[PDB]
Amino acid sequence: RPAFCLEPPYAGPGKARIIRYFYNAAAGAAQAFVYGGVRAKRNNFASAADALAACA
Repeated sequence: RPAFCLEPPYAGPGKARIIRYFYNAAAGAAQAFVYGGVRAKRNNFASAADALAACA
């Protein structure tokens, strides 16, 4: 899988409260986190399905 799939989730400095998904390779699972709306990193998906498609 791509290296970015190993990133922990990055909320960023923003104050928005948007649910996004990251791939947790240790658990083999797409997991929800709260994203602040700015400065997204690569392991940041709109849905669990998208995270799994990219990283599973």
